Amino acid sequence: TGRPEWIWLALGTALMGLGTLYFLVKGMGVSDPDAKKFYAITTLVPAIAFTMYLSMLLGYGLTMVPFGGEQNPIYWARYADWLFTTPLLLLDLALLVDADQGTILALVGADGIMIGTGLVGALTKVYSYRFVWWAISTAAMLYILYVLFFGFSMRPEVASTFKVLRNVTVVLWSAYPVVWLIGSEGAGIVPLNIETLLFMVLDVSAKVGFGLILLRSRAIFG
Amino acid sequence: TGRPEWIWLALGTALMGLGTLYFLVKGMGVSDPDAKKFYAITTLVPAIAFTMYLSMLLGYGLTMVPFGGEQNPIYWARYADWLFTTPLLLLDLALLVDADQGTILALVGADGIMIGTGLVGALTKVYSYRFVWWAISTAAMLYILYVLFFGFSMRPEVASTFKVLRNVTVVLWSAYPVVWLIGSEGAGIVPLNIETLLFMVLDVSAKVGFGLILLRSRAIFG
Amino acid sequence: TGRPEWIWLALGTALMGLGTLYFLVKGMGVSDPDAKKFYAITTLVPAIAFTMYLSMLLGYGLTMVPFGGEQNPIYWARYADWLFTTPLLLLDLALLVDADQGTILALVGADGIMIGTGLVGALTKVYSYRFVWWAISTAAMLYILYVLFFGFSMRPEVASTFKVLRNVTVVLWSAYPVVWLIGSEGAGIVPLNIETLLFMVLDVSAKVGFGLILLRSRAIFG
Ligand SMILES: CC(C)CCCCCCCCCCCC[C@H](C)CCCCCCCC(C)C
Ligand SMILES: CC(C)CCCCCCCCCCCC[C@H](C)CCCCCCCC(C)C
Ligand SMILES: CC(C)CCCCCCCCCCCC[C@H](C)CCCCCCCC(C)C
Ligand SMILES: *C/C=C(C)/C=C/C=C(C)/C=C/C1=C(C)CCCC1(C)C
Ligand SMILES: *C/C=C(C)/C=C/C=C(C)/C=C/C1=C(C)CCCC1(C)C
Ligand SMILES: *C/C=C(C)/C=C/C=C(C)/C=C/C1=C(C)CCCC1(C)C
Repeated sequence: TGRPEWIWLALGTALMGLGTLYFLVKGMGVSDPDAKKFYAITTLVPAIAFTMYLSMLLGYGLTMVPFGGEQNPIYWARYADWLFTTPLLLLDLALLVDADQGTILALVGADGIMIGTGLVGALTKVYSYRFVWWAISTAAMLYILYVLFFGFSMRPEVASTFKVLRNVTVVLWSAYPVVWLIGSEGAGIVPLNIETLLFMVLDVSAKVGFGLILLRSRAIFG
Repeated sequence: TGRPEWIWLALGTALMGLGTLYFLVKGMGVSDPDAKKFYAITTLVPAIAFTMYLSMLLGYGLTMVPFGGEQNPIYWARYADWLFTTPLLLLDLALLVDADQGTILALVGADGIMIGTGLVGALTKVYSYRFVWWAISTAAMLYILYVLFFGFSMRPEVASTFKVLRNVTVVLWSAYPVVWLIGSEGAGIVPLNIETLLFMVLDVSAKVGFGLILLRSRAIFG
Repeated sequence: TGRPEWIWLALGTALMGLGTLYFLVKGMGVSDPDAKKFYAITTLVPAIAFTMYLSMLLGYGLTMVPFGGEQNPIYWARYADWLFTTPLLLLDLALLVDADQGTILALVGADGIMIGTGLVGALTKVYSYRFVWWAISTAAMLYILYVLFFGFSMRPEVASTFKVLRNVTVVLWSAYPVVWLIGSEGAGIVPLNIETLLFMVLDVSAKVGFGLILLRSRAIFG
C-alpha cells in the first residue's frame, strides 16, 4: 500500500505461511510422542506469526501513539505474536534438555514479563518513560539468556543440537532490544520501513530458521 | 430491554447458570482424581459462559464496529468466552482418550488461532477483509476436526463415549462459522436477534448438553 | 505527583522490587527440583506486581470510568497483576499439598473468574451493575476459600506450613472485596488515596509476607 513498510510485512506474511505449511507437512506421520511435541510447538510458532504479520499487513495490528508531540505508528500486533511464540520457543529448548518444571516456569514467566513490559513501553505516551520499560524488559531478557547458559548427562545428540539452538537464540533475541531502541518505538534513529525489515529478518530466522535446525535433528526423537 | 435479542441473552444466561450449578452439585463428593478432572473442566465451561452471557445481557460485552459504512453491533464477549471454553472442551476429549501431550498442544494452539482470528475478523473495519479472517479461522477449525477424527486400545467404555462426544462436537462446532457468515458479523443475511438465538442454542448444546452426556458416563472414572 | 495516592504506589513499587530481588538471590543455588518450583512461583509473584505497581505509579495503568455521573479514576492494572499472581499463589498452596490436577484446574479457573468479573465490575458504567459483578466475583472467592479448607498423609512439615499459609490467605484475600466495596470502585465511602494504601499493605503482605513464610520452611524440599 501507501505504507512503505508494506513489502516487508507482505514478505514476512508469505514466509511465515510457507514455513507453517512446510512444517505441517513434514510432521505428518510422526508417531513418536516426544517428536510430536516438538512438531506441535514448532509448527504453531510460525502459524501464530503468520496471523500477526497478516494483521499488520492489512492495518489491523497498527495503532497511533502520541509521544514526543507526534502521532507515532506503533505495530502492537508484534507483542501479541511474541507473547505466545517466545515462550513456545523456550519450551522447545526446555524440552530438549528435559528441564525441571521450576526452571520452565521461571523461563515462561520471565518471558511474559519481557513482552508485557515491552508492550507497555510501546504504548507509553511519556517519551522518557518508554525507556524505563525497555530497561526492565531487557533485564528480563538477560535473566532468560542467563538461564539458557548457566542453569542447564544429555545423550550427546541432545547436547549438540541444544548448543546450536542456544547460540542462535542468544544472537537473534539480543538484537530485538537494539532494534526497538533505535527504531520508531524508541529513539527514532532508523525509519519504520527499515525497522520493519529488521524485525522481519529476525523473526523469520528465529522461527523458521530455528525450526528448520531443530526439526532436522534426531535429537527430537526418543 | 430495547435490544430485541435481550430475551435470548437472558435465557442463555439462565441456562448456563443452571447448568453450572447442576454440575457443581453433581460433582460434589467425587473422589476419583480422573473423574475430578472431568468435573472441574466441565463445570468451568458453563461457569465462564454464564459470565459472558450476563456481560452481553447487561451491555458490557457489546461494541459498535464501523464497516459497510454502518455502525454494526458486535458482541465481542463471545470471543472472550470461547477463548477459554473451547480449549477446555477439547481437553475433555483429549483426556478421555489419553492423548499425547504433543497432540493436546496442537489442539489448544489451533483453537487459540481459531478464536483469535475470529475476533480480529469480528472487529475488522474493511468489510472484504472480515472474510479473509473467517477463512483462516475456518481452516483452523477444520484442522481441529481432522485431528479429532484421524489422530486418535481404549477400554471400550472410553471409546463409546468419545465417539458420541466427537460426533456432537463436529456437528455443533461446524455450525458456528456458518452462523457468523450469514449473521451480523458477516453478510448480514440473518438479523442479530435470530443470530443470537442460533448461538444460544448452539452454546447451550455444546456446553451443557455435551457435559450432560459426559458426566453421565462411567468413562470418566478410573 | 499530584495524585495523593502516589506515595503508596511508590512504596509498593519499592517493596515489591526489593522482595523480588531478595527472593531471587535467596533461591540462587537451590538444586532440589521441588524447591526450584516454589522459588520460581514465589519470585515471579512480586516481580509481576512490581511491574504493575510501577505502571500505576507512572500513570499507565489508570483509566477514567464514567459512572454515577462522574469520571472515576480506576486503576485497571491491579487486575492484570492479580490475573497472574493470584493463581500462582494458589499453585504454591496446591503443590505444597500435592493436590490432584482436577482440584488445581478448579482453583485456577475459579480464580480467573474472580479476577475477570472484578475487572468487568471495575469498568462497568451502570453503577448498580458494578455490584452484580462484585457479588459474582465474591462467590468465586468463597468457592476458592471453601476448597482450600474442605478439599485437602502429608509429612507433618508440609501440613504445618500449609495451615499457616492457608490462614494467611483466607484473612488477607477476604479483605479485598471489602476494600473494593467501600472504595472508589464501589460505594466511594473511602477516598482513593486510603484505598490505595489498603491495597498496598494487603498486596505486600499477601506476596512478600506470604513468600517469606513459605521460602523459610523446609516444607518446600523433597
Ligand atoms: C526446505 C527449507 C530449507 C525451507 C524453505 C521453506 C520456506 C520458508 C522459510 C525457510 C527459509 C529461511 C531460513 C532462515 C534464515 C534466514 C536468515 C531468513 C531471512 C529471510 C530473508 C530472505 C532470504 C530468502 C528467502 C526468501 C528464503
Ligand atoms: C438434569 C438435566 C437433564 C439437565 C437440566 C438442567 C438445566 C440446564 C440445561 C440442561 C438442558 C439442556 C440439554 C441440551 C440440549 C439442547 C439442544 C439445548 C437447547 C435449549 C433450548 C431450550 C429447550 C429447553 C430447555 C429450557 C431445557
Ligand atoms: C529479610 C526479610 C525479613 C524481608 C525484608 C525485605 C523487604 C521486602 C518486604 C519484606 C517485608 C514485609 C513483611 C510482610 C508484612 C507486612 C504486613 C507488609 C506491610 C508493609 C508496610 C510497611 C512496614 C515496613 C516495611 C517497609 C518492611
Ligand atoms: C518470534 C520472535 C521472537 C523470538 C522475538 C523475540 C523478541 C524479544 C527477545 C524482544 C525483546 C525486547 C526487549 C528485550 C526490550 C523491549 C523491547 C522488546 C520487546 C523488543
Ligand atoms: C462453547 C462454545 C463453543 C463450542 C463455540 C465454538 C465456536 C467455534 C467453533 C467458532 C468458530 C468460528 C469459525 C470457524 C470461523 C470464524 C468465526 C468463528 C469464531 C465463529
Ligand atoms: C497479590 C494480590 C492478591 C492476593 C489479591 C487478591 C485479590 C482478590 C482476592 C480480589 C477479590 C475481589 C473480589 C472477591 C470481589 C470483586 C473485587 C476483587 C477483584 C477485589
